[PDB]
Amino acid sequence: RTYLYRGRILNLALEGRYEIVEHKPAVAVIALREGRMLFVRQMRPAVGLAPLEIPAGLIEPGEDPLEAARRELAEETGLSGDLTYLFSYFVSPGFTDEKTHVFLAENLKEVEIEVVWMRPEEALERHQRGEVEFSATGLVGVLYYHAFLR
Amino acid sequence: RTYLYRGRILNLALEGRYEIVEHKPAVAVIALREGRMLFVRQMRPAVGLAPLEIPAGLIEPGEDPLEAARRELAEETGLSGDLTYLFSYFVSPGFTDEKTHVFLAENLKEVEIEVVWMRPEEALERHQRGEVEFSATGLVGVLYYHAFLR
Ligand SMILES: [Zn+2]
Ligand SMILES: [Zn+2]
Repeated sequence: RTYLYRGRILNLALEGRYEIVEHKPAVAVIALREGRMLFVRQMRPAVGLAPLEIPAGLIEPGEDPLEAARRELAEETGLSGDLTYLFSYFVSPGFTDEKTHVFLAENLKEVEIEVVWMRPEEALERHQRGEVEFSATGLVGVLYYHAFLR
Repeated sequence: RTYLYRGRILNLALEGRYEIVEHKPAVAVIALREGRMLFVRQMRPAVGLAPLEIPAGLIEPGEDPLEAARRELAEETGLSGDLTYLFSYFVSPGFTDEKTHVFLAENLKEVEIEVVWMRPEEALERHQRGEVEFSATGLVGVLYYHAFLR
């Protein structure tokens, strides 16, 4: 376990042959209101475009997943709600340890980059047409809706 | 765009303030047979455990997504089938450009690490019980099944 770089949101290490990127865990929030899912978009320099995502962010020190979810929902959309843990996933276990905890948000109330309310069916249609790209969180949100929220 | 490392499956660069990990695009294959989904597990040093995933891999030079999907299905499970493109997603746009192309595989036939045939309902139940972890591809497979394959 030799480190080649220790940055702000990630560290680059090596375990003999495997290249490993240590990354802070994250959260994502699925929220549906009047048939529209709460998507967000922001410039993502790593990909050069703004994919359709859902409120999400890194868990801060001292924070647990639930608290981070509450914070990201409020900071990115100015909303609060009743949160329920759904499931988790490793974004790409072949090279990074980033783990994402997904929550469902209900009974949204306004308490205070781009907020994109859109029907999941439309988000899927646009993607299939090549009009918009998805982040893992965005796709998970869309599939979750089609599977359990209709 | 300054590079700090150029490795085998990834490069670590910087765009002023943003730390960016360039990564080859990948593919994942969703396959259902007699109610069981085709999951695979392998030791993942980056996470220290073996999450439930679906056949997947990096696209090789000269290969397009469809061809890579065919290859990974055959190399990891020894199967071939009729493939259909479903959708794509960026695993974690906040720091990497890894894009995953997801395919559906039907009419599987045997042509030649661990193959785990399991009902998606059971995979979800086990995860909720904390018995197994999911990779993004595994979760996408499970949600896709619940949404469109029942
Ligand atoms: Zn944030
Ligand atoms: Zn492979």
